[PDB]
Order: sequence, then structure tokens, then C-alpha cells
Amino acid sequence: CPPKCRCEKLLFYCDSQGFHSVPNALDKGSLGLSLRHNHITELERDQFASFSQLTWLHLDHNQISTVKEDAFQGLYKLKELILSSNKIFYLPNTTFTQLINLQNLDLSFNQLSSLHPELFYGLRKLQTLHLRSNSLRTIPVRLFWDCRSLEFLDLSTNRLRSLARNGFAGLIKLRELHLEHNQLTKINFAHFLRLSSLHTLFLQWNKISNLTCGMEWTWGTLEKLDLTGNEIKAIDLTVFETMPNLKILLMDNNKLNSLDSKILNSLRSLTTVGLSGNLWECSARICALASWLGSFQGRWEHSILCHSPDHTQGEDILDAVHGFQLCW
Ligand SMILES: *[C@@H]1O[C@H](CO)[C@@H](O)[C@H](O)[C@H]1NC(C)=O
Ligand SMILES: *[C@@H]1O[C@H](CO)[C@@H](O)[C@H](O)[C@H]1NC(C)=O
Repeated sequence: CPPKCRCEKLLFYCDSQGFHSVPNALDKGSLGLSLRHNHITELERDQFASFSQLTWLHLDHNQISTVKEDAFQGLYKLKELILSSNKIFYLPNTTFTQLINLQNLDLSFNQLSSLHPELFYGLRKLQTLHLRSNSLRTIPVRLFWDCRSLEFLDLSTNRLRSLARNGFAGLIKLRELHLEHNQLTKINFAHFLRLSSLHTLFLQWNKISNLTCGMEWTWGTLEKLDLTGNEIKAIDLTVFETMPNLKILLMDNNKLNSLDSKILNSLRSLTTVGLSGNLWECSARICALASWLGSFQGRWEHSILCHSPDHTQGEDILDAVHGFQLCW
């Protein structure tokens, strides 16, 4: 066992040492390697050539800025690779292609601005992919073609401006998708057509104005949709016909004015809803919603208050409806 490193087994724990590069190990058959919280700034070719048998490799919390071609070559048995909390901004197209058994890949908290379309090719056994807290602006149509077994994808806290129109291919088994805290403007739910195993979709804290659906299709597996804190003011009358089994819908902190009876008649499988913090107009228009709320038997965590007109401001939707004879 190499200097400054304590080894519990064939696993090597070299965290918090004053390391500036990967150490040469006498023992080459190590199963794991942890180099957390060091001062590594660069990953060389075949740096891990000695550690062929490595199954997990932790390199988080380093100052890594440059990753050479073939940095991870020869690591066929590696199934977890953590590279979060570094200064990575470019990755060569061949950088992961040898990691054929990889299962968890973590690249969050890096300075990535774009990704080579073929970056993740051949990562068939990948299950979770963490790309949170990066500066990505776009995402290649062909990027996820091969993630045949991915079921968790995190693209939150980035700078995504748009969603590619024809491209979620290869994510047929994905269950949970995080797109929160980006900069999306519109949502066309037809764009998610390929994700036919999704249970949960997080879209909170974007800049979404519109909710539309261009294709008529049925998303039977979607059960939770978090749209909290957007700028939604308009919704196409069929976007929820698409989600018959939707059970949790959160639309707090938006700019919703009203909800059509056509919309609400498609939200009958809900068990939890969120409509607080909006711009509701307590006029004759709100009857569809008022009627829906009384009929409802599920949860809402925060009271849903009227915004307009001035003499209804701050009052419960139902209290205002029955108080002021707005409906029926
Ligand atoms: C990888 O990117 C480099 C750009 O430096 C390019 O020359 C090379 O052809 C690419 N390889 C593949 C397989 O696309
Ligand atoms: C959303 O659609 C409405 C009407 O369909 C339109 O007024 C508005 O410009 C659209 N929003 C965007 C961001 O294009």
C-alpha cells in the first residue's frame, strides 16, 4: 500500500491528502479508489492503467481542469465513477467509451458548457447520470441514444434554453427526469414522446409561459409533474388528456388566471395538487376551478387565494365564490 493512503481492503482510501496527481500503487489489483478532497488538477492518459480491476473510482472535490484523451482507458470493470465538484469544462469524445460496465456517473458541479454528441455512446449498463449544476446551454439530439438502461437523469441547474424537438431517443427505460432550474420558455409535451417509462418529471423554476401538446398521444406512466414557480399563463386544452394517470400536479407560484372546465375534467386521477401563489381572477370565470375544488378529495398544501378584483384579493377561492355569489 502506497504512502499517505489507508487501505481497508483492496479498497484504497486516499482522501484529504496533499495529492497533486494519482499515486503509483505497488498493489495493482485494487477494487476501489477514493481520492476525494485533494489538489489534483489534471488527468493523464492511462492514469489508471495500473488499476485495471477498479470497480468504483471517486475523484470528487478536486481542481481537475484538463482531462486527456484515454484518461480512463482500460477500466472495463468500473461501474461507478464520480467526477463532481471539479473544474472540468471539456471532455474528449472517446473519454467514456471504454467504460463499458459503468452504472453511476457523476459530473455535477463542473464547468461544462457543451457535450460531444457521442460522449455517452455505448454506456448500456448506465443507470444514473448526474449532470446537475453545470452551464450546459444545449443538449445533443443523439446524446442519450445508447443509455439503454438509464432510469435517473439529472440536468437541473443548467442553462438549457430549449428542448430538442425530435430527441429523447434511447431513454426508453428512464423513470425520473430533472430539468428544474434551467431556462425553458415553452413546454410541448409531445417532445417527451419517447420517454415511455417516466414516472416523475421535474420542471420547476424555469421561465415557462406556455403548456402545449402538438401530438395526440398517451403518457400512461407519468404520475408526478412539478411545474412550480414558472410563468405559466396559458395551457392548451389537451395537455392533460395526455396524462390520464397523473397523480401529483404542482403549479404553484405561476401566473395562472383561470382553468378551463376542459382542463379540469382531465385531472381526475390527482391525489395532490398545488395551485397557490397564482394570479387567480375570482370572477365568473373561476367557477370551473371552484367546482373542481369542492369535488376534490386529495391534498393541497397551501391555501389558494384570489388575486383579482381588488375586493376579493386575499380571500379563499371558495369563501369568495360563496360570499359574493359568483357562480350558479
Ligand atoms: C473525436 O474528436 C476529434 C476532435 O479533436 C476528432 O478529430 C475525431 O475524429 C473524433 N472521433 C470520433 C470517433 O468521432
Ligand atoms: C404561447 O401561446 C400564446 C397563444 O397560443 C402566445 O400568445 C404566446 O406568444 C406563446 N408563448 C411563446 C413564448 O411563444
